[PDB]
Amino acid sequence: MQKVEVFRIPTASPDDISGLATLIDSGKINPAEIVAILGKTEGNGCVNDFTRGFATQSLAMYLAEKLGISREEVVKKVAFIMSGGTEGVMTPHITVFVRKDVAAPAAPGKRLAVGVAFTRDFLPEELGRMEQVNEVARAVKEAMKDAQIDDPRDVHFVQIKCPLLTAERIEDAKRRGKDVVVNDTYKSMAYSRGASALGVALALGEISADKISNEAICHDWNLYSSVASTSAGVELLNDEIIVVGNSTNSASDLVIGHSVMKDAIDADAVRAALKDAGIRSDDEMDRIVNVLAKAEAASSGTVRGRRNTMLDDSDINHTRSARAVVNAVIASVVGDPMVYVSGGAEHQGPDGGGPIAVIARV
Amino acid sequence: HMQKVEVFRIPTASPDDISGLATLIDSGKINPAEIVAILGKTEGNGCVNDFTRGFATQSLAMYLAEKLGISREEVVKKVAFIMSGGTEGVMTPHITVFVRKDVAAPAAPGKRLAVGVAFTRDFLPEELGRMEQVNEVARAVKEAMKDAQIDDPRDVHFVQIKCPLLTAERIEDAKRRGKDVVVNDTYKSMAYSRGASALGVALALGEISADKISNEAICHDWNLYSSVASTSAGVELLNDEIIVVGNSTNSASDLVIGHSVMKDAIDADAVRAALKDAGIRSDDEMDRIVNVLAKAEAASSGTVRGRRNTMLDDSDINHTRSARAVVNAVIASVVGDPMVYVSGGAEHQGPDGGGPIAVIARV
Amino acid sequence: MQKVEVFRIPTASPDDISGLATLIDSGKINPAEIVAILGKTEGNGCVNDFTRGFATQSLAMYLAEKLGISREEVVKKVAFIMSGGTEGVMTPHITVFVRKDVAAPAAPGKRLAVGVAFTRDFLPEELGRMEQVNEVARAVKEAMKDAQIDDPRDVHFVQIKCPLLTAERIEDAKRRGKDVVVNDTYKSMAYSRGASALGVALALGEISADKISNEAICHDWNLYSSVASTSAGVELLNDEIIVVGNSTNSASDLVIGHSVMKDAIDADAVRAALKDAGIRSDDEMDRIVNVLAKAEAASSGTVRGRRNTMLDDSDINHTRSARAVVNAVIASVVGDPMVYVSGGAEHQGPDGGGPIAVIARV
Amino acid sequence: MQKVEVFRIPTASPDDISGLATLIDSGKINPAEIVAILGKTEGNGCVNDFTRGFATQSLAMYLAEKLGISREEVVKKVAFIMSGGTEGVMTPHITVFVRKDVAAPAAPGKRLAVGVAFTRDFLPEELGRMEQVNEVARAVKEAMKDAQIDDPRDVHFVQIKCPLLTAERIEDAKRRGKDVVVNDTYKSMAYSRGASALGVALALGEISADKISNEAICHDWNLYSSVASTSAGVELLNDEIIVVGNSTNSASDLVIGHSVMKDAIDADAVRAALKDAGIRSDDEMDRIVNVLAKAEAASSGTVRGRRNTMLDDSDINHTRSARAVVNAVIASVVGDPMVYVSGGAEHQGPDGGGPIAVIARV
Ligand SMILES: O=C1CC(=O)NC(=O)N1
Ligand SMILES: O=C1CC(=O)NC(=O)N1
Ligand SMILES: O=C1CC(=O)NC(=O)N1
Ligand SMILES: O=C1CC(=O)NC(=O)N1
Ligand SMILES: [Ca+2]
Ligand SMILES: [Ca+2]
Ligand SMILES: [Ca+2]
Ligand SMILES: [Ca+2]
Repeated sequence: MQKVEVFRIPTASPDDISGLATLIDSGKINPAEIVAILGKTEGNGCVNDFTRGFATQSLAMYLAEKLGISREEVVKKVAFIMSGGTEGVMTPHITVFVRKDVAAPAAPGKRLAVGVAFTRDFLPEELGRMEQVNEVARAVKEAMKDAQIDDPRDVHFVQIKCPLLTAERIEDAKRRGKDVVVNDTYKSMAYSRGASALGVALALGEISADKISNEAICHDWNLYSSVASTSAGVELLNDEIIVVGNSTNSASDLVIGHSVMKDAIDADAVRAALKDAGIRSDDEMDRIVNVLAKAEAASSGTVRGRRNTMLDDSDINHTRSARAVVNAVIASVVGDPMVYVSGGAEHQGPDGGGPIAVIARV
Repeated sequence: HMQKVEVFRIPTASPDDISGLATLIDSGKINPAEIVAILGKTEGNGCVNDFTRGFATQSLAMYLAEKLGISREEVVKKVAFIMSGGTEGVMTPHITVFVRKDVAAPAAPGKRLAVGVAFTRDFLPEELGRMEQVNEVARAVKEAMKDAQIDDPRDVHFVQIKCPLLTAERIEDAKRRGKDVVVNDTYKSMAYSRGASALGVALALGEISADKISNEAICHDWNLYSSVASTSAGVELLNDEIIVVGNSTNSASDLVIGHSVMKDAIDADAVRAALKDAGIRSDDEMDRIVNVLAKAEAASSGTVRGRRNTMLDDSDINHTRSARAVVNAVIASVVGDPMVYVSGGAEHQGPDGGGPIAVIARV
Repeated sequence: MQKVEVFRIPTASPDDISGLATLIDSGKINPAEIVAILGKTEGNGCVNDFTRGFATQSLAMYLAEKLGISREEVVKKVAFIMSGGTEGVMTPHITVFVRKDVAAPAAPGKRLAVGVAFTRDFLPEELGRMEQVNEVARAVKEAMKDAQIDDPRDVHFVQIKCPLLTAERIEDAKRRGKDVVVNDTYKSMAYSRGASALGVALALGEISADKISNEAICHDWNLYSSVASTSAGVELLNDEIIVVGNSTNSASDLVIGHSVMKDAIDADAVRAALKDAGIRSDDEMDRIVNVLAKAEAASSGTVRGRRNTMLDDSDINHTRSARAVVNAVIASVVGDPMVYVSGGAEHQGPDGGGPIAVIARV
Repeated sequence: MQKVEVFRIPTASPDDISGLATLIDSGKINPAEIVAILGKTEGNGCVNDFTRGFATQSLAMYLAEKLGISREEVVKKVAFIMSGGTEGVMTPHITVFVRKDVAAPAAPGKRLAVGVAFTRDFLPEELGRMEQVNEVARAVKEAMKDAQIDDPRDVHFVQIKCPLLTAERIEDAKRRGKDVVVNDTYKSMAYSRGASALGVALALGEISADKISNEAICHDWNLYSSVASTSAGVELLNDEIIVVGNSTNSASDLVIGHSVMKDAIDADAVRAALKDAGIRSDDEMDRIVNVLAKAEAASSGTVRGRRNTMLDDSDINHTRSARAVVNAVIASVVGDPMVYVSGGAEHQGPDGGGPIAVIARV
C-alpha cells in the first residue's frame, strides 16, 4: 500500500527552498520520502535558461543537508523536472511528490499513484531518434509498474525531462563520424521532446510500433500521446520519467484526471480535465492541488482560422507565447495562475494542442 | 436624415494590408465617404519603437485618398485612425471600420449603436500627462457625444482615444523653451498620456468629480478611473483622437454595444457580463459578436489574486506585451475567437490591474 | 560616360524623407536620376521588421509625387533596398545613388559605376534553392552591363534584397503540395541570403557552376563570394541587385574599394578596405562617403578561440548581435557610427566574416 | 609586503568552476588566498538575471568544500562580484584575485595592490540616495587601507556590486509607508549604480561633499568618478567594493593603469589605458591579464552627433546594447573579446563614457 501526497509551493526565486523548508520543519513532509519535484522556474524556458540548473542545484543542496547525503546522491534518488518559462501571469512554483507506503485498507475505487524511472545516458546522435523512443518507452513501463498501475488507461500524465544538443555534443558526435538529428540546439529541444513523447505513446498502447520511424519524429503530427508531457533542458544527458495515474492499490487522498486541449484556447478541455478528476462545480475548485498542461504554437500559424504572429515574431520565441496563452486560459477557468504549463508539445496532443491533467483532493 | 452605424471587423495580413477594406468597398457594402473611424491592431511591439502604427495609418490614408479623389492630408483631417500596436499571444491583427450612414428610415425602437468622433488641439510636450491634456480631452469627449446624439452619459459604453507620447526631440524642444515635461522617459510618457486622457473621459462623463483630479493625482491615485475609457499612445500624432461609442434613441443601427470592467487580467466573469450587456445571453448567440474591445495591464502589486508573476521584473519582455497576450487569451477562450481588440496600459482605465471591456453585437 | 554621385543622408525615422527632399529642393539631386536607395532602418532586421516596407513606401510615394508618375512606376524604375536592424550605436540613414549621363573627358583610371537589375518574383519553394541562385546570377550579369563594367575584378560590392518565408507563405506552399527549403521563418532568411550570394559568386566567376547545388546552400561555408552583400525582407517577393564597381567609362569623382573581414573584430580588414579606396591615412577619413559591410555569428560559436553566446541566446537573434558588433568595430576605426552594416553573411566572406566596401571621393 | 596574482579563466556556463579547480589542483592558486572573484555571466545583466547568483552559489559551494568551511563564511571572506550580460562577442569568464603576504625585498616602482570591503545592508528606500553614497564612500576608504594605498591617485579601478529594486521590494516599501527612489525595477539599477559611483568619487576626493545631494544623483552628469565601475544585482542587499591600484608595499609582478573612454567608440582611450599599464606596442599585448571597462548609452541618444536607438528600443534594454558595443571596440584593439565590460555608467566617466582599466604583467 503506497500513499501519495502532492504539495504545490510558491517560490520567490529559482533558488527559493523556504516553502519546502517550512513543510519539512513542520513534519508535514518527511524529506526521505520525496520521489519527485516538478518545477516552473522563471528563466526564458528556452536554450539559455540557467534557472533550471540553478533551481535543481539549490534544491539538491538543501535535501543533501536534511538527508545527510551528497548532492550527487540526492540527484540519483529524486527526479528533478525543472521547466523554465513563466510568461504572462504564470506564477513560479514547484510541485513536490511524496510517496509514503503505509499499511491501511485501500481506498475503494482508485487513488493517486506515482512512479519514477530514469533512462540510460543517450549518445548525442541518439537524441531525437528511435533509440530515444525505444529507451524512453522502456523506462515508462518500469516507472508504470513502480506506481502499481497495470492498465495503461489508469495513466493520466507522464512528465519527462529530456536532454538537448549543445555545441559540444555536436562535436562530441562529429569526431566519431555520427550526424545528429538537427544542428540547431533550440531545434533539438523539439526533437528531444518529440522523440520522448513517442516513447510514452509506444509504451501506453496509443500508437503501434510500425508507424514510428526516424522520418515520423516531428513530422507525422497524426502520431501523439494524450498524457505525455516532456520538457527539455541542458543540465543532463538522459531522460527522467514520472508516471502519474490512478491505482486500486493506493491509499491516496487525491486523484488525477486529464483531457486534451484541441488548441491553445480550449477552455472546454480545461473543464473536462477538471470533471474527469472529481471537480464539477466552481465551488469545488478549492480541491485542486495543481494543473499541468502542454502548450504550443500550431504549425499552421492560425488558431480557429485566425492568424497570429507566434511563428513570425523574431523578438519573442513562440514557446514563450504559447506558455503565456495556455496558462492565462487555465487561470481564467480555475481563478488561479499558479499552474504548471510547459511549451513545445511535439507529439503531445494534436498539432497546436496538448494534454492537460488535474490533481485534485477526493 | 437618420444615422445608421455599421461596423466591419476585417482580418489583416500585414500592417499595410488594405485588401479586406477594398473588398467591402468594391462590393458596395462600404461607401468610403461614410467612414468615420478605423480602429486597428497592428503587429508591431505596441511600445515606443512600433512603426507598424504609422505604417498602417499611412497605408489606409493613401488608399482612401485614392478612392475619394482627395489628398491624404484631407483624409487624415476627416477620419480617425487609431492604430494600437502589439498582437502578442494568439491575438489576430485586424482593423475595425466604423461607417456612419445617413439613411431614409426611422430610428429603430429602443437604443441602437451610435458613434461620434472629435479631435483635440495639438499638445505641447509639457502638457502631456497633465491637466491641460485632461481638460482638453474632456471637452472633446463632450463634442463626440453630441456628434453621436447621445444625451445620457450612461449610454456611453466605450471611449477610444489615440494619444501622443514624448520623444527625445519633443522633450528637448520643451527644455529649450524653459519648460519641464511630466517624465524624462519616452516609455513612461505613454503611461502618463494614456492616464491623463482616461481621466478626461471620466471627467467628461461624470464618473469622477472635477475637484478630485489634479497633476499630482495623474498616474498616482489609482482609485480614480473611467469604466469605459480605452486609450493608446503612439508617436504619430500630437493631439488626441476620440471615438465615443454608445447607444442612442435616435439610431437606425442593427447593432448595440455593452460593456463591463475586468477587475483583473483573468476576469472571465467580466467578459461574460459584457456579452450579456450587449444582448448575447448564451453560447449560441456568440455569433452575433462584431468585436470585443478591452484594456489590459500589469497590476502594480506585481500579483494576480495573490499569485506572483514576473511581468514587472522581466527585462527581456515589456509588461504591456505580456498583459495583452494574457487578456486576449482570456477573451479568446470565452468567445472562441482570438481576433479581438486588446490594448495594454490601463492607467485610470478600470481598477489597478483591470480595464474596461466593451462588446459590439448584432441585434 | 556615366557619372555617379552618392549621398549618405541621416534619417529621423523609417518614413523620414526630409533629408532627401532637402537635397532635391536645393538642386543637388535631380530626382529623375536616382537609380537606387540603400537604407538602414530601425526595425529589428528580422522576419517581422516592417520598417523596411514603411521606408520604401514613403520614398516611393515621395518620388512619385516629385516626378509626376505612379508609385508602381517608381518601384519598377528605382531599386529600394532597406536593411533593417540598427543595433548598438548604428545610425539609421539612407544612401542615395544618382547616375547622370555626361559628356566629359576620359577620366584617368577607373571611377565609381553602378548598375541595377531585378529578378522575377519567386515562389516560396524556390527560395534557398538553385532557381534563386540561377536567376540572381542572370540579374547580376545584367547589372554589370548596366554599370558598363566588363571585368568582374572591377566589381567591389553587390548588394541584394531578397525575400523570406512567413508562416502564411509556407502554408500556401503546403496547400499546393510543395516543400519549402526550411520550416523556420527566421532561418528562411539565411537560405534566401545564402542562395542570392552564391548567385553573385556564380555570375562573377568566383565559383564555378559545378560546385553549386541545393545541398551546398547554407552547408558548404567554404563556398563564398568576396563582394556579395545580401539582405532579406518580408516586403518583396523578388531579388533586387545593385552592382557597385569602377570602370574606365565613368566620370565619377568617387571610387570604391573593398576587403573581406575575416571575423567580427577584424579592424585590420576595415583599414585595408579604406586603403583600397584610396584613404591612405587617418587624416584622409573625411573622404569617406559610406562604409558597407556584412556581419555574422561564426558557426563555431567562437571568435579567435573565445566563446560567445550569439548562437545560444534565445532572447536576441544572432544577426542583431553581429550587426551591433561590426558596426561598433567599423565606427571605432572611422570615427562615425553612421555606416551600413547588414547581418547574416551566408556564403558572403568566410564563415564568421564578410565583405566590407568603402566608397570614397578621390 | 603584499603580493597579488590575477587569473582570467574562461567559463563554459555560469556554474563552471573547472578552470578555477584546475589552477587549484595544479598548485598555482592556494584557495585560501583568494580575496575576490570578478565575473562576467551569460544572463541578461538586467533585473531578472539569475546567472549572477547561480555562479556565486557554485563558486561559494566549491571553495567551501576546498577550504573545509561553510558557504556562509566563504561569502563573508571573499568578494563575489558577478556582472551579468555577455552580449556581442563578449566571452564569459571569471577574474580571480589571489593575495598573500610575503617576506620579499623592496621592489622599486609601485605594483598591483587590491583591497576589499563590504557595506551594511540597505533598505529598499535607501538605494539611490545619500545613505548609499555615504556608506559606499566609507567602505571605499576602508578597502584602500586594506590595499595599503594611501594616495587616491594610485587607485585605478573601484569595482562595486550593489542592489536593485524588484516589484516585490517596491510593493513592500509601500506597505511599510516608505517611497523608493524610482518605481521601475530596471531604472533602479541606474540609481544604485550611480549612488555607489558617487560614493567612490566622494571617497577618493574626486568630488567634494557639498556637490552631492539626493537631487544630483542620476541628474548632474558633470559629477562622476574616473575609476568607479558599479554593477547592480538582484541577489544581494549590500555593496561589495574591490579597490585596485598600485602600492609601493607591493611585490606583485603586475601593474594596473587606466583611462576614460569619452564615448562608446573611443578606441584612443583603450590604447591610452594600455599605455598607462606599460603596454607600449602591439607586440606587448601578450602581457594583458584583463581589461575592465564601463559602457553606456549617452543620455542624448547620440554618439558624435549620430543618432542611435539604444534608448528607444523597447525590445532590447540599452545596457545590453552598450556592453556589446564597448566589448567589440576593446576586442578590436586588443584582439580578444574575453574582457570585462559592464553596462550603465551613471557618474562613472562622463555622460556616454566610462572608466577603462588594464591589468598587465610588468
Ligand atoms: O516549457 C518548457 C519546454 C522545454 O522544452 N524546456 C523548458 O525549460 N520549459
Ligand atoms: O499605449 C498603447 C497601448 C497598446 O497596447 N499599443 C500601442 O500602440 N499604444
Ligand atoms: O541585417 C539584415 C539582414 C537581413 O537579412 N535583412 C535585413 O533587413 N537586415
Ligand atoms: O553590466 C552590468 C550592469 C549591472 O548593473 N548589473 C549586471 O549584472 N551587469
Ligand atoms: Ca501537440
Ligand atoms: Ca486599470
Ligand atoms: Ca561569411
Ligand atoms: Ca558615464
